Amino acid sequence: KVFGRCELAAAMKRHGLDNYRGYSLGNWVCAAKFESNFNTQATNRNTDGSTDYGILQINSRWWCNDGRTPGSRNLCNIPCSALLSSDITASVNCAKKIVSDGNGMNAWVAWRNRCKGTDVQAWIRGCRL
Ligand SMILES: [Cl-]
Ligand SMILES: [Cl-]
Ligand code: NA
Ligand code: NA
Ligand code: NA
Ligand SMILES: [Ru+3]
Ligand SMILES: [Ru+3]
Ligand SMILES: [Ru+3]
Repeated sequence: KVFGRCELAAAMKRHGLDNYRGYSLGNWVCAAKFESNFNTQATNRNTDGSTDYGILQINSRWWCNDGRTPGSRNLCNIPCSALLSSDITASVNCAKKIVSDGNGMNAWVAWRNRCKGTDVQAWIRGCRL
């Protein structure tokens, strides 16, 4: 599923991401825009052999099991395919664990390079929240 901008903002708010670990809703929408273009089915292989999955490009090196990332962890206790569903629950719940691990949203390279320090509130402008 490719979400609309305001549709995803609303879904993320329902699932408790607005101000989660202090990160306003616009940060999460911005991160999803640049990680996946709001496409739940996005997958991208990393140089180390791991793969990033879903709207927030969650990495199999640490967070989910894809059966093909030797020596990796599965800290969200989910198959990586669960991060590709039209229902964003699994991605949101795993993202909550990631953002709580110490480095905040810096875990997401696209957030660090394209959202951090910007007027992220623009990503939710006009949306009925
Ligand atoms: Cl559409
Ligand atoms: Cl957009
Ligand atoms: Na919320
Ligand atoms: Na893994
Ligand atoms: Na509100
Ligand atoms: Ru469309
Ligand atoms: Ru729309
Ligand atoms: Ru758009």
